[PDB]
Amino acid sequence: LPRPIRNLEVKFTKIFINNEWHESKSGKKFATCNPSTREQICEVEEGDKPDVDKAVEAAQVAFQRGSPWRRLDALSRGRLLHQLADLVERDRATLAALETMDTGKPFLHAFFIDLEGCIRTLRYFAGWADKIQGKTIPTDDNVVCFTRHEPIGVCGAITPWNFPLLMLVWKLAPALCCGNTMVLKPAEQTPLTALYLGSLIKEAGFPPGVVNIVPGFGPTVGAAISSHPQINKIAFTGSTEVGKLVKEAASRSNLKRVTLELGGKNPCIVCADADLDLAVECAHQGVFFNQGQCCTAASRVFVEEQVYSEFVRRSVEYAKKRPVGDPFDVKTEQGPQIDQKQFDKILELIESGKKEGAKLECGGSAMEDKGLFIKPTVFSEVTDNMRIAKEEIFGPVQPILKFKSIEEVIKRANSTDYGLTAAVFTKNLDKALKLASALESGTVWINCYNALYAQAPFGGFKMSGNGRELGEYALAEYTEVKTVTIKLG
Amino acid sequence: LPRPIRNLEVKFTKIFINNEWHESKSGKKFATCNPSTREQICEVEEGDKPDVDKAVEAAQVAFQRGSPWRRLDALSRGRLLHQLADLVERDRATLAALETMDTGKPFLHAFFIDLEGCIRTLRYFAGWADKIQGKTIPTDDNVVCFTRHEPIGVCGAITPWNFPLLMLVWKLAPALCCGNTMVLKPAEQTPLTALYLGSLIKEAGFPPGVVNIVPGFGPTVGAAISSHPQINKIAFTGSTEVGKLVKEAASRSNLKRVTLELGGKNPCIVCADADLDLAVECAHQGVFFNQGQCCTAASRVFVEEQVYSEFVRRSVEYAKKRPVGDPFDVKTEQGPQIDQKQFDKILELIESGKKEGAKLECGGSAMEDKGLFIKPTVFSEVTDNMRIAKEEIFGPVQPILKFKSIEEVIKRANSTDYGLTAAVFTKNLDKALKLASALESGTVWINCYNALYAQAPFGGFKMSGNGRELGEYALAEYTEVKTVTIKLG
Amino acid sequence: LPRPIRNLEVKFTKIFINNEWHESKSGKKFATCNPSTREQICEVEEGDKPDVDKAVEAAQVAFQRGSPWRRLDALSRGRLLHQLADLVERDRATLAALETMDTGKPFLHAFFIDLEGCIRTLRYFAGWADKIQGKTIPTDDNVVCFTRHEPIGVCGAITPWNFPLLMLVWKLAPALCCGNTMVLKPAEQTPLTALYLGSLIKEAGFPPGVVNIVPGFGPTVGAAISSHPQINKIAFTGSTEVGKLVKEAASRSNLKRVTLELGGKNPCIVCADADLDLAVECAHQGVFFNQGQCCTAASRVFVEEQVYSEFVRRSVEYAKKRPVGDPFDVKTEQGPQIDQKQFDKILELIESGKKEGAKLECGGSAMEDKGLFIKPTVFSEVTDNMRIAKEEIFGPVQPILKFKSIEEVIKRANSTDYGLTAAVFTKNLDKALKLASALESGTVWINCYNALYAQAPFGGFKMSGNGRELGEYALAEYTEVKTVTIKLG
Amino acid sequence: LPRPIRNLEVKFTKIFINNEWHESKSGKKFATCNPSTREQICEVEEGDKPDVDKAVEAAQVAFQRGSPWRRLDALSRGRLLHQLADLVERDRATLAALETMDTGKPFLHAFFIDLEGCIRTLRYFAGWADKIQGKTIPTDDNVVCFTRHEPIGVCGAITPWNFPLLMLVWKLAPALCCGNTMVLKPAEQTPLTALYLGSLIKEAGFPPGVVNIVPGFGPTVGAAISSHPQINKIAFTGSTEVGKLVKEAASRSNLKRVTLELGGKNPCIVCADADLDLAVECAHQGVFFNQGQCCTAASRVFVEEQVYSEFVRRSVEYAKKRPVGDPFDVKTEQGPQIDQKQFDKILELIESGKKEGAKLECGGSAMEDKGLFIKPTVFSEVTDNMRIAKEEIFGPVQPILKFKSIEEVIKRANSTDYGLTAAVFTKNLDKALKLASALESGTVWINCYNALYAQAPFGGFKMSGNGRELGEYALAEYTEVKTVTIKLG
Repeated sequence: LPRPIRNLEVKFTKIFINNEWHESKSGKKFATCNPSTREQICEVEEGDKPDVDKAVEAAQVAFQRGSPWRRLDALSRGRLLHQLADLVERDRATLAALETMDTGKPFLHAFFIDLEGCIRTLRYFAGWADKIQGKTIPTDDNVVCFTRHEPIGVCGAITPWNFPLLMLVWKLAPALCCGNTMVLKPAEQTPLTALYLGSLIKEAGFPPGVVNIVPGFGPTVGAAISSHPQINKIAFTGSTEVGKLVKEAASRSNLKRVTLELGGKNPCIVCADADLDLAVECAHQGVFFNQGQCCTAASRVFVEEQVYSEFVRRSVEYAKKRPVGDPFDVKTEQGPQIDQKQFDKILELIESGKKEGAKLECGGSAMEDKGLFIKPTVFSEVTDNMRIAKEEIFGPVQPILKFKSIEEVIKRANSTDYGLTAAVFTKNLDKALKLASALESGTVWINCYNALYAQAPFGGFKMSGNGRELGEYALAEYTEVKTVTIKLG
Repeated sequence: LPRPIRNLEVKFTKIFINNEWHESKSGKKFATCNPSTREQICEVEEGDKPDVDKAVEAAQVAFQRGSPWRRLDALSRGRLLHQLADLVERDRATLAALETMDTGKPFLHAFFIDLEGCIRTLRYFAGWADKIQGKTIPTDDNVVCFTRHEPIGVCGAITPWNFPLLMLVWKLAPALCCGNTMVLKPAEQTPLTALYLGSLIKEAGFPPGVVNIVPGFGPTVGAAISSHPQINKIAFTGSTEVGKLVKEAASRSNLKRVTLELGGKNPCIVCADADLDLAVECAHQGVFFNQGQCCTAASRVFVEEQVYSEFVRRSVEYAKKRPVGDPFDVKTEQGPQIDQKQFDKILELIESGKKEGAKLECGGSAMEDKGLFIKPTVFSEVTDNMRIAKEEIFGPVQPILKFKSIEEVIKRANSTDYGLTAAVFTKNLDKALKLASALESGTVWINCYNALYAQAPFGGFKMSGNGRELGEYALAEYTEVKTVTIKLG
Repeated sequence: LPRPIRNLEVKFTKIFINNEWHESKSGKKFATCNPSTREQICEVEEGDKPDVDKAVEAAQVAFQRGSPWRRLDALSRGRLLHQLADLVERDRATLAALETMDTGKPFLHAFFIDLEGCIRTLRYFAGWADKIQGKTIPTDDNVVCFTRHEPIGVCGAITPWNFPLLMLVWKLAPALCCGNTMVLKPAEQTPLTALYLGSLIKEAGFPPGVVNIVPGFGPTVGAAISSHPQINKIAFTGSTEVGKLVKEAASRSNLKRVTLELGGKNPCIVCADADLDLAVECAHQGVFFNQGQCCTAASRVFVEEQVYSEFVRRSVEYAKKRPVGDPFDVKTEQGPQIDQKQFDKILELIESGKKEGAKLECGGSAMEDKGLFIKPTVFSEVTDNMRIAKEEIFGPVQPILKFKSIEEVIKRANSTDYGLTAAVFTKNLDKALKLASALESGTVWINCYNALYAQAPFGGFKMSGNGRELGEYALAEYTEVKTVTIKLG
Repeated sequence: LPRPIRNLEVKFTKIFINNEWHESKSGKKFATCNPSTREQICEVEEGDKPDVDKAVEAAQVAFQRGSPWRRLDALSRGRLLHQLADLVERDRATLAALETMDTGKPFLHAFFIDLEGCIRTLRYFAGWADKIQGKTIPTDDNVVCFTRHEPIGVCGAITPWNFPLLMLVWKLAPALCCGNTMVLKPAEQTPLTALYLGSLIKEAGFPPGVVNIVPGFGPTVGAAISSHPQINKIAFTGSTEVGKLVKEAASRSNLKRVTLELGGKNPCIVCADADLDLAVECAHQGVFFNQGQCCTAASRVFVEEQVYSEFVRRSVEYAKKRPVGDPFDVKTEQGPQIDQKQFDKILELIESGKKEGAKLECGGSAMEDKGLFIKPTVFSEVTDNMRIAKEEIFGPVQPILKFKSIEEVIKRANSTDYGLTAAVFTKNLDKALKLASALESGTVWINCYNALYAQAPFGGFKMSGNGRELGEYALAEYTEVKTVTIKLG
């Protein structure tokens, strides 16, 4: 375990364009606060449309034919991405501390989970750079026909506050491996790790203008990126409602391509033949990981009647033993919620569950009347039409529902507008495969939870998103297909 | 050569749902009129929102787990598509005669071009049904990870008036081969071939609800398909303006996936070392084919200064010998235009050319007041800022521009918001390949024009579209990726 | 069920070259006998090296550049293969009767299994013809690099006596879909279905010389094909010992590519948590199908101790109820063995099992002292070092062995030089996947047996073969990779 | 430019097994001598059958299930290969000096050509380790079918004397990236770089037994690897005659898979429209690079009659200015030949040219009696039936043949039993593509020669080899396909 850097001085708080640090055009700044100490960390430069316009023009010049970045051979782009992963591993403790200060997640979780995900994602996509291949297509005796997988051009990345550096790297790694240029917008709540990564990008040797970063707000920077007529592609992670606004702005303007990684109403199904202890620990971590602030969070834990009561009992014991406190402390498993708006919203849904009919098995209130901490809550006797079972909580609350048959639980799990992830716990080959096939979800985990790999694609069915991130499938979002058809005389 | 059908009577004019013919729920009907004889062929049922709701419900029931369509093995869906291709070959003359009566295009063009493409596309995708493969991904020693390429669900298709049946087949062939269900809306101007196809779909053996057809108007039937909360995917062929409305409505409702095939400002590049007779004849067919009413139409012909005057001279001669007239008449190379609007805008573009400084070389006015036909027009001394070189003409007007260097023509060719097709004419290996890689177009033809194959993908860069039709790439538009991760004890 | 054609007159008994029927150069003929009636069916022309030489020269001329077959577009080759599958389906009853007369397999098994396999294999590979694609490879800014998947050229096919038409089609379908020419040698024991297929090949429209067939013996025709300096590839199905001779002759001569589908010592593992009735019926059909004359035949049935005794009892009941008789009779499940050499060899191994220590549970002798029929035999108490558990029987004998643990049964199943197929029967997800991974076998079936698909590759690990048949993997055996690298100046 | 090492002492001369250095079991040793100074560098341990048996056993234990190598995750094998590439870059000067002392090739050629290829190949295949994906195949509603691309097992590698370390890396990089274990045998003439690599393999962290190195002779160590019953795959680079012995021995023992990279009779085709200075300089490097001792050497230079005399004139001038001499000397373009045999056969081929009717234009004899060097020779008026145009020279002799038509030169170029590489020089798009598709060669270079990439496959058609090295195609040689079919109840 590394030593927690309790007091770190922030060095990077400016707009990053053409490998230079700039003040905002207006002079405006915004504060970034620590959700644990409830104190301001620093002020970051606040961008607007004029700053986005300078960042898009920087990215266009870097992408123009004959530019140093365009004439670089495929293996050199991979080398640059490996050089960046080395720099991320060198400054791993500085980066994880910035993530903890901005988000409130435990320092050890950001070090061993978020930063490991970033390094792995960068190394996997560095290896694809010289392996992006098109096809040679058989047609007629006198025709030569082939496809090229060309870069799209300028890519915009809009990232969320829960996993700020990870969600940025998920977009940056395949975009740069494909030979594109970028304009990044970190979340208004969490800009520090993105700005740190900027210095490492300059240090790794990327030509100026290949990566540009403009901190600021959704209605200003976000809207300017979504509607820009010179951005060819946008990747967005966040809520379904904001995702819809991004896609509409993209259509209305220049029909730029749009990847969306949105929310879900994720089911977690526990069969009567499951290894109950495994199912209890996995459903527990699936709900409470990152203070329940995960897109993959189990929002509906369906448990077969034969094991329901024991499942509830063993889950309650886990929830009471979960250490909540200072994220810079080695024993901490749960930090504070991101902000007052999220904290009050979780408590509003917890109160709703009480007056709807659920059985509060433990938790149900704040830890102390001073911080943003919520005690791990477990609700039993939860039904399909209750608010705690219908709405995305984004907090530490485990709603446990009951089911009798597989055909029934399939219908109940698929009755949502969402389809991000699903998890199934059973020892029976036929049940597991029937459920893997019939669940309308982008990822189905069997006898595990949150099992993510740089090489396995991730994304949603229905209103949980469009397109995929990770794996070879992420390259299709960052390339344009060109068919060359030559007729011989 | 086949004989055209004299008094072919239309038999299918109703709404097609669950393999049955229905009258519109409002009782309303609309007229389909022969553009050549200017007389009404018949009255087709006019659908609206409640007919679309009835078709989507029928498609959802056909897509349910355990339905005859879903439980069919992969090779049987291919067998059905081969059975449909056989019926389209048997009734080839009936379908081509319906297409001539609706669009006014020459009978031999619809028989040997449109119907040939329909048959080749159906046969090509019939072969993909048992070859849609996902991946097995290596991760860790104790994990089994894989992807499934599942059907998306209910697909809506919205097609244009210029190639009614072919544009319909381009969407229907990969959708059915991937195991989806469909709700089709033919253009209001040309609904007869789509309705005839419905009878063939029933005869071929497709289960009820797999293909549903709802004739009607854009603001009514089209809008209802775009906004439908139970349609998972939509494919649209038409204009950039209508494509933007379709994509905006899709994002506003349920984030359904959208493929778009739109227009372009397609350049032709003729180098000094081209086979000048090949380039003249290909650029001629590129500008004047189907009365210039084709998404692949060349709207800018760039010619190197060394061959400029001779290219203009031979193009003027070639355009004068072109036979325009009666569609059913064997000798006809160009039937009539589609409508009054755009006909006026073409003559207004022609007048704009004369006033902006271009040299009218031939044509430049209407033919003979008993049908909307334009005389093949050729403009020389054309420059980039002129209207005839900036707007999408959609008529028989050939603007010939001059260029000196390859670097200059690449920049002028790509100075557009569009990028559907491009054509290069040169006998030089390095020039051909430098232009193929530098042109920002979905398709680059070398020493040919309109060379399309069911096996080569087709689609636009920038504002010319999203996604691809044809080839193995069409399958990505009709499938959803599911990752299944299994952790072993 | 079709009507069994009890008395059929054979029409095709000659050498097929350039779509013409020829007598052998020497004048020699060989007899083909019915293993049921023990009477001669007819005399077939007997080829030698001079006949093979004329067949290879016919195949070379058909393959030369500019030949009708080489200039045919990809989709036309697929069309030809579909035309052949239609002709095979038309003459399905004639073909299945010829297979029964030559092999002794039940007419219903040849109609519904062998002939269905042929038709399916032909239709699947007809669909690959226009989908054989190479790659476009990213290298340097100034280099264009791509691969072509070219046909190999003249292909030799040497087929066995157990599934004569099926094993021929497994080789012919991908070879012709890839654009190759062929020289076929059916087994000396079973030439009639191959010669029938020749007439259908001429009838389907294949140019002369694309498929050539030379009946005869292994040391004459087989050796001439293996060593021919103008044959580029050979595919062989048969014994490991003859497979080794084929591969050596291929190396010694011109280094032609060689696919080998050889024998196996196939394990069939039955766990204590298996659905015992399913495991009993699958192991039964796996052993006794085609009179035990299958390359996929279970030679070692390992059963966990908890269910051993019941497994033995239920298996014995199946073996006693199995109908043995005239293959042209609707109730027959088991015909005669192929010949006297095979029949005496099976009885020699059955006697060996008696004097080695096995418990003869049923069967053990011929049905009548007049025919080639052997009564279904089941041996219990079989151990690893017994002859009935070590050697390939190729007859109706079920050796049932016992195991205690999974780690033990993995070591015992993998202790062979072979690795064709394996089958596992369990309801536990982890056991099934651990066994699928750790068994060194080309195909692992879980809760099924003999589940073959045109789209799933088949072949052996270790001494069970080289290369694969079926699926997309079969195309790699029938194409040569060419890299084209172009440097731009 | 780097400085050559003056008195570099060799440190690694023993047998490498289980990450340890061993003396040969017989105690025997053999001498490695510098071909330039003609003095003994050192005495390397001489292995035989019992040392090969000890290396195969160590490789089998490293390949067992549960071994540290097998249980490593896919990304960690790539990490190890990147670690090895870093050590090869660090010790680049030591490795290139060892290669110069063993082969006599110029120090700057081994530093910037051989060592560069080794580093690029290792880095390329390090990126494939987590991207080797099998397929999920669609079959029936109730079946789950998939393929796994598993490692083959123990791989033997047998390399030549001309590019010792590079040919070793071409086999080692994909074998280790696929998870195999290896037994290597460097050429008897050049074993020092292979032994040095072994120390780097231990330093990099590869578990013991993963790579084992056994120096020795062909008839002893090579024969034992070819016939070993526990080696699953062998890769061989060398002559067609030795390759046939290796493949015959492999088939005779256990049917181990064999990749072969052999010689060729590589043509150069120069069209009348070529850039004549480019073609002269490329055909010169193609004939005289590495003293003509390269598998890619041009052995037939076909020139169109229109440029024939001028091509011969400029080639004669170019060959006269070529600097031959001391390898460590910066100015040297061509060091000495390898051995006494072949040196005599080259002068005998040269004399055969004069007597058969060819015109000796320059060179044609030895240089200066104190080393085996030949003066760059050029023959004009060469015809197909002549010895200088039929035999593989393997020396600095340029035979220039004349041609009139493209159809004629295609036939003359392909009238060989070989087909490794071909090179075409033309500025014409149609000629370049017609020749690329009609030449029967594994690689067709256009307007370049020796343009190799770790990402483009390389190998021969006909008797030039079996299988491919480099690119994604190399992975098929180092994996075995397993189909897993699961039928659901």
